[PDB]
Amino acid sequence: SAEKLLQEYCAETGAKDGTFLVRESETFDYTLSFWRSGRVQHCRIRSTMENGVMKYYLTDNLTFNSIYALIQHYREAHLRCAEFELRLTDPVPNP
Amino acid sequence: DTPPTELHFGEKWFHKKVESRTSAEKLLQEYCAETGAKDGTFLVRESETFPNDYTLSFWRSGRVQHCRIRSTMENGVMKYYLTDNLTFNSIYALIQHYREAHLRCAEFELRLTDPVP
Repeated sequence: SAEKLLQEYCAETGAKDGTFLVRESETFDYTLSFWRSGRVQHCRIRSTMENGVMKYYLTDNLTFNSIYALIQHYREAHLRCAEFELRLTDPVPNP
Repeated sequence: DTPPTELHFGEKWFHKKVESRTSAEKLLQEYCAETGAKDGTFLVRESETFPNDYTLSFWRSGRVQHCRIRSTMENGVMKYYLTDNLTFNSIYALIQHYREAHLRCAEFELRLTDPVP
């Protein structure tokens, strides 16, 4: 899987954090995957209609006309992932 | 084995027994997958990668994220944090805070760099 492709390349390249690739969703959207401290992280890229025009985003308050524009922006500003920027809730009981 | 900064706090979510990232995800799946558990369901465990550090593992509809909780001494006082923007004197306080404010993990505090060829 793409998760593995990154694994290889990054581990076998000393690739710095931030090395990514964008893949098309499975049923819905695209998924962003990047190298970060030995692990491959990911975040869903969502889309919507903003006043009749198609947009993409990682977080609701900042949309883009395309995946290109979305990536380039997060190439100049640190990532934001609305998928995982949520509030903690219930604890898991026992180990 | 729980850190001294948590001695007087009730922490159902703290599991020093879960000694693996894989183990954490299974526990979360078993407990969350078909029980209707809310997103944000979590647990705290010792880091399997970084010494002295811990890891926050939570559930988000079929997904499990892991956020490193760094712990450093600052002027003779232990500080715990996800991002060095805000620190806490206990994991307890870090948890309660993120129960009222959206998470902001360090694994996302960076810019994308190069696309794999």
